[PDB]
Amino acid sequence: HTPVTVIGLGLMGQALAGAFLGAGHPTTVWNRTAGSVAEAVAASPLVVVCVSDYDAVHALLDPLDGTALQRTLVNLTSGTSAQARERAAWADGRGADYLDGAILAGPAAIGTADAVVLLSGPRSAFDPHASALGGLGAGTTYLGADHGLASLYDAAGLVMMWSILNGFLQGAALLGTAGVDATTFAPFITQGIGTVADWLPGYARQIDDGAYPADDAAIDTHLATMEHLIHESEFLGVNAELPRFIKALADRAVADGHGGSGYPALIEQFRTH
Amino acid sequence: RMMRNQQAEHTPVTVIGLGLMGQALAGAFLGAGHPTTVWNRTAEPLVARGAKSAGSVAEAVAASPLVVVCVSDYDAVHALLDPLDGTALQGRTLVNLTSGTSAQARERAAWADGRGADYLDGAILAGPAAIGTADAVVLLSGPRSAFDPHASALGGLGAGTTYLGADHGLASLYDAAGLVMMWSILNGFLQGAALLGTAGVDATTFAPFITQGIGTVADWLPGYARQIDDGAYPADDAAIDTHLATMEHLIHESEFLGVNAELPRFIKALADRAVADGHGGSGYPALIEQFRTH
Repeated sequence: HTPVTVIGLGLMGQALAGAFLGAGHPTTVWNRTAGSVAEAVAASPLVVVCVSDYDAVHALLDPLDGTALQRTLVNLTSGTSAQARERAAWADGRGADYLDGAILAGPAAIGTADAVVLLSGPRSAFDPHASALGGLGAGTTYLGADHGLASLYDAAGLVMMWSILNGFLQGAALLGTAGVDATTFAPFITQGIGTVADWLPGYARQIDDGAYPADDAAIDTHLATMEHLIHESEFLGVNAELPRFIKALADRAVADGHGGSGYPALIEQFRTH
Repeated sequence: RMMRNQQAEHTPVTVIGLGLMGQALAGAFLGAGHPTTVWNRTAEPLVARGAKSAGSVAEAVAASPLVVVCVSDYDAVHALLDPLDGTALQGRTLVNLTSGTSAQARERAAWADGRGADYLDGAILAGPAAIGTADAVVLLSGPRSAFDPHASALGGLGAGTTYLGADHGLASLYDAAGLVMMWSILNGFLQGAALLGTAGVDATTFAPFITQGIGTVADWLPGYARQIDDGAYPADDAAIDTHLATMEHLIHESEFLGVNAELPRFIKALADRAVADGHGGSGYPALIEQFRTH
């Protein structure tokens, strides 16, 4: 329906440009290895940027004439909320609408229901291009006004991801000591993940009030079991840092008199240092 | 059909220890038709439902060919069972669903054998409420000779009742894997809630997003398991090096917003070690080498 530019053609850049062409957009394109970045920007009212990091964004966009963006810039590069909030300020000083986003999917998933693409920024920047941007997948989702949100969501997703992979590896190492294969273990552990996931909405309700009922599973009672996990790990000669970390956090909660509360009282530990 | 020797009405079972979980276990055995004897430190609801209550631990043990123990820890197991006559357990099968380490399980297996008993060591991965339902998960490990003759009786605890294999240590190890994954997920959730909290997004807004993501990551595990089982860690476009920059961001983000950054640092620490052993080019599962070393 409308012209769009794509800047940066890593795997993901290509995929993004692919989806825009495949949805019938007159699509202009530019890469490191259109004549120039300025030519690419001048081509379309909607400009999408996907490059390795915000330093590259800085390097490609800062040198532009002050008039060049006076346009909606959508920055799907991964970075911190502070980086996103800076670019928002910069873009506003250059007279552009700015959305900051993050891609939580591989290039293959772009343009499909598997794609997840988070966008944050003011409705006035998003609504006019909602259709165009929906071309990247039904998982394309507008999170709200604060330009930092996509980065923060991406961070919550990443920390959870590494958390799970690390718990999986710790388990595989433990069971490995008795000769159980990782593929034998996996079906068991994926059932368990599902079960724990279903506890999260309720744990969310507890965190949103400041109320952490024990429900017969108080932090105290966790403690003995966490010690076992450590002893087990040390004794079999596998790494015990993760189980010690886990017990360290719960010790702090106990020391702040939260021993009697449910596990979600540990959110206080994750809020300080 | 099941046969008449396999009808619950005909298999007596003892339950030792009546904490929440003990009561639940006994409850299920009664509810499935088993003549159930019971014993506790502090000697009711169950005798209300038909259980026989027992004078002593020795009286309980003598009552049934299948003896189930569920108490706070292996020290209590020691305290209740060690003082028994050497004849008391001969020809009985002892199922110990107390939580403990693999070493504790393997010790009791040796002990039980010296006392002429068959021995299964298990672990319960569910709350008392789930016992006797499809939600129950009860892991058992030990020789088939000890499990098969009581498979039906034990299935009374739930369809999730599962026999893992011969080594008595397995149920403890599976329990540990499940627990470390559980704490791992909750901690990842709390870190995320703290981060998003800085911008005033509520935990309940966040949860749906994070549970979709958990599902996506879970589906990767069978493939990662195949990689670990060979010693082959292809990058598949997602090499450990690539992760690294993103892990630094997560750290900077956390420090800068003033929320705790220990977890993201821990995560980056492990990946550094892999990089330093020249695994930078491999897929994430190459980190299993880090989890294998003290």
